[PDB]
Amino acid sequence: KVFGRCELAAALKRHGLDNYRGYSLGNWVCAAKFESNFNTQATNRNTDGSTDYGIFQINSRWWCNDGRTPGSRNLCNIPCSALLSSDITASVNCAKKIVSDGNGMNAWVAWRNRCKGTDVQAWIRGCRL
Repeated sequence: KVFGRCELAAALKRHGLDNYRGYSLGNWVCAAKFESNFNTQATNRNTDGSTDYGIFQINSRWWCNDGRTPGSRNLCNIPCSALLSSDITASVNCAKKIVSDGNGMNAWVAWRNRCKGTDVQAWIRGCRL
């Protein structure tokens, strides 16, 4: 499913992401925009052979099992395909674990390079929340 900007913002808010670990809603919406363009079905293969899945492009090396990433860890205890569902609950629950990992949102390279330090509030501007 390809989410609309305000639609996603509202879904994330409902799932408790607004200010989770100190990160305002605009940060999560900005990260989703640049990581997957709001597409739940987005996947991208990495050079090390692992693959990124879903709206938040969660990596198979540590977070989910895809059955093809040798020696990976599956910290979120889910098959990576669950991360591509139109229901974002799995992606959200796993993102919460990742952001709590100590590195915060820097875990997402697109957030670090394109969202960090920018007017992220602009991403929820105009939305009925």
